[PDB]
Amino acid sequence: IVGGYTCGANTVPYQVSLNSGYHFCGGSLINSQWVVSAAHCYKSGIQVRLGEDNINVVEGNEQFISASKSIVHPSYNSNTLNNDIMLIKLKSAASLNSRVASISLPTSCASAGTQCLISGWGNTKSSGTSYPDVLKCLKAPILSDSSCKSAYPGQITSNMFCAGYLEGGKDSCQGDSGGPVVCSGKLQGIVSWGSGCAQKNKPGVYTKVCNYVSWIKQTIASN
Ligand SMILES: NC(=[NH2+])c1ccc2[nH]c(-c3cccc(-c4ccccc4)c3[O-])nc2c1
Ligand SMILES: [Ca+2]
Ligand SMILES: [Cl-]
Repeated sequence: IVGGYTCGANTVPYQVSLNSGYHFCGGSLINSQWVVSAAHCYKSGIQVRLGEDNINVVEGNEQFISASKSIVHPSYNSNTLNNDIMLIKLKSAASLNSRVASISLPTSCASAGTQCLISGWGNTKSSGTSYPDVLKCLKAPILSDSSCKSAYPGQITSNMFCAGYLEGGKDSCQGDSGGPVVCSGKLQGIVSWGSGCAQKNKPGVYTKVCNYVSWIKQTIASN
């Protein structure tokens, strides 16, 4: 997260770190046995780490669970990143409490101007690599579809939206992929891609979750 602030320990209780010996992507807990992340974060040997703040120190509240299976959207396109969403089933259910909690799926899509919270352990420099130990947060608005399409001509599908600042300075960055974009307490986006980090006129692009709720529900109901 570039230009964000320190969230504060466990203030984003649905945030998870996908780990394979190091943190490589974020995710969101949507119930006690399932996480939602980005399809391009897929790999084997994923350990989901819940209740984290400093990902390099065990401070208490952490729950480390292995993924039993990861379901990449069947229509995921790695060249366009269209349908960049993945569901992860946990080996055992997580113990939910005030520090580990799930976030709700939306009933409707959000409107441009809606302010959302983006969090993660990704890079905090636009020009360079600085990875934080604790969770960072950024409040950012969803942009209109015209500004998004005008920024990334030919690359935005109906399953994506832009959120961010066109002046630059604040944005999600590498290490944040797969994590949550929460607006009014509902998960509206998943960190997906962008051109650099916090560059002027190149906002971040997110996966539009409101378009996959029946898919998430039917898939979870059959697995
Ligand atoms: N500017 C942005 N809003 C942004 C957001 C998420 C990103 N994630 C990445 C990213 C960059 C290099 C590699 C990966 C990657 C590739 C495979 C697996 C996991 C991460 C990224 O997610 N760049 C990103 C840029
Ligand atoms: Ca920790
Ligand atoms: Cl277009």
